[PDB]
Amino acid sequence: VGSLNCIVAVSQNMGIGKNGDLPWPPLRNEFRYFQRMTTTSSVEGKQNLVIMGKKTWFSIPEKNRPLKGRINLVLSRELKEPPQGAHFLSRSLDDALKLTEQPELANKVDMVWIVGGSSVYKEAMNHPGHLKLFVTRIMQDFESDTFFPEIDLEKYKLLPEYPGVLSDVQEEKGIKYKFEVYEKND
Ligand SMILES: NC(=O)C1=CN([C@@H]2O[C@H](COP(=O)(O)OP(=O)(O)OC[C@H]3O[C@@H](n4cnc5c(N)ncnc54)[C@H](OP(=O)(O)O)[C@@H]3O)[C@@H](O)[C@H]2O)C=CC1
Ligand SMILES: CCc1nc(N)nc(N)c1C#CCc1cccc(-c2cncnc2)c1
Ligand SMILES: [Cl-]
Ligand SMILES: [Cl-]
Ligand SMILES: [Cl-]
Ligand SMILES: [Cl-]
Ligand SMILES: [Cl-]
Ligand SMILES: [Mg+2]
Ligand SMILES: [Mg+2]
Ligand SMILES: [Mg+2]
Repeated sequence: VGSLNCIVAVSQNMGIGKNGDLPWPPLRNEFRYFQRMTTTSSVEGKQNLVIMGKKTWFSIPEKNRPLKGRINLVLSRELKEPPQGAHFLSRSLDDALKLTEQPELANKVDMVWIVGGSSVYKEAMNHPGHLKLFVTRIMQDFESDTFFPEIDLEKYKLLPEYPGVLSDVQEEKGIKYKFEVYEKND
């Protein structure tokens, strides 16, 4: 693996979570964007790998676990085996990436997508090498108990436009949001 992707939706006050769910009501097209980005693989015969924290895993409805069309990996320092339905378990992002180089996963994984939560994003965003951050800016404040840290512009640059990503402000259920893409190379 020579690149990593993070994907997140964040409120104006840096919120990503509230009481084990999203702080905002469901945005259907925003979710489909999340599906499309994480699921779409450019290589026939391979699937993308999604990496998530334990709480995020259990935030997904049982009937939708594991995430279809993707290899589901859960991070935990406490679990000794993957939770029911999950394909893999690792104690760290580095361990997870290494696992991709093992016989089981060799030639099976295309892109790697980190889908939260907070601590998973923090580790991933400091990981060396090329990294893209797909950040949906929900353009209003929402009550939250889980947050996304401000992006270090010393490392990351906001890309002005991007292929496959809409640039204009979007609106669903009266809520305005915008798709952003950040990138670092080192
Ligand atoms: N808006 C968005 O884009 C998203 C929102 N969310 C929301 O956020 C909330 C959940 O996120 P959050 O509270 O941050 O919880 P997490 O999903 O990050 O789960 C935390 C647990 O995951 C394990 N873990 C996390 N980071 C690491 C790491 N770096 N290395 C090894 N293990 C790790 C640890 O498990 P252990 O205790 O077993 O060691 C930790 O206790 C939910 O409400 C969810 O809806 C989540 C993803 C995206
Ligand atoms: C709409 C959620 C979203 N948008 C973007 N741009 N990035 C994200 N990381 C997220 C998110 C989230 C939480 C999450 C993570 C993984 C799976 C799911 C999920 C929730 N409900 C049904 N299927 C999957 C929910
Ligand atoms: Cl759509
Ligand atoms: Cl999905
Ligand atoms: Cl390819
Ligand atoms: Cl428009
Ligand atoms: Cl609307
Ligand atoms: Mg733009
Ligand atoms: Mg606009
Ligand atoms: Mg548009």
